[PDB]
Amino acid sequence: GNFKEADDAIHYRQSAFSLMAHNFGDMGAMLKGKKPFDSEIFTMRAENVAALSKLPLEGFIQGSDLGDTEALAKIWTDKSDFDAKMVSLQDNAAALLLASASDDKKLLKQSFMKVAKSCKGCHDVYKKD
Amino acid sequence: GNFKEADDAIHYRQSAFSLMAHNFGDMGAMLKGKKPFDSEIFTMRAENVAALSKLPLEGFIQGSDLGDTEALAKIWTDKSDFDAKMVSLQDNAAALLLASASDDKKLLKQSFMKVAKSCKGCHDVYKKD
Ligand code: HEC
Ligand code: HEC
Repeated sequence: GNFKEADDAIHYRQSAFSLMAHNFGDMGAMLKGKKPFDSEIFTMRAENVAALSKLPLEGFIQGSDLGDTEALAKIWTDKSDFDAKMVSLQDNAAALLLASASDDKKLLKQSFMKVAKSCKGCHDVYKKD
Repeated sequence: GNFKEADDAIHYRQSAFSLMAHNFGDMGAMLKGKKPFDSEIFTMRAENVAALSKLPLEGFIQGSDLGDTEALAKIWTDKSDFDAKMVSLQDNAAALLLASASDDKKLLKQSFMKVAKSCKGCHDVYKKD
């Protein structure tokens, strides 16, 4: 495989998510009024999350459920469904990036939330309590 | 104000570099003959590197030279030149992604090395030996 050890695959997927959470939260902060809204920065954040959302799936190689991971082994008993959720995260991220082109705020908030729903949705099922 | 703590920016940039190295190295492996060349996979790897290359600069905030980092203190004293090199990496990584559209290996190899020199060039000056 691409990764020399499972720890390399675990580290890879964790970094992809961590970089994605940093960029996603900055959009949330702008939407929730915590910091000023900047369209250019918002679209940059959208670009980042979309590109980042394409990385972590590769990290979920088989046999990487043990060790320092928050991934539940149920990911690989239902890998078909897990991949589907990840593909949806990408589609929802791609939609958010398109919305960031327009300055309709109610369109930005809802397309943002459809992504947030992906984050929470997959975590509830496949990430340790 | 994006990062609550200095440790968060250090982790952010370190993760970006890590994910870029994984994808960039797979391009070298195909170009250098370690693994077979796949045009489609090459372009995906190029896409990842181009997007990943736009992330780490944000991480180099003030006061983040202390702690568990490989960044030298000279980066901030020479921040103008450091930013220019990073923006150059972004430009070169974007150039590599454009090359992957071409089927010319002599261009693919050449554009890959212009990115490779960006990595080595900045490490020699701005990363602890
Ligand atoms: C399933 C298809 C997921 C989607 C969609 C998102 N995430 Fe997730 N995330 C998932 C797993 C299986 C894990 C565990 C990784 C491990 O091996 O530990 C995670 C982890 C995270 C983390 C923690 C990463 C770390 O620092 O160790 C974060 C911060 C995170 N995920 C954020 C995140 C966001 C912001 C998402 C939407 C924008 C998102 N994830 C989607 C599974 C899945
Ligand atoms: C400066 C302008 C850089 C360019 C261009 C590239 N890298 Fe770099 N890299 C740089 C610094 C200052 C650091 C240290 C960051 C820290 O706070 O510790 C790094 C680190 C890396 C790492 C290690 C990441 C980790 O696991 O901690 C890797 C794997 C890495 N850099 C790779 C890399 C590649 C492949 C580059 C070109 C494609 C590249 N870097 C460019 C500074 C700079």
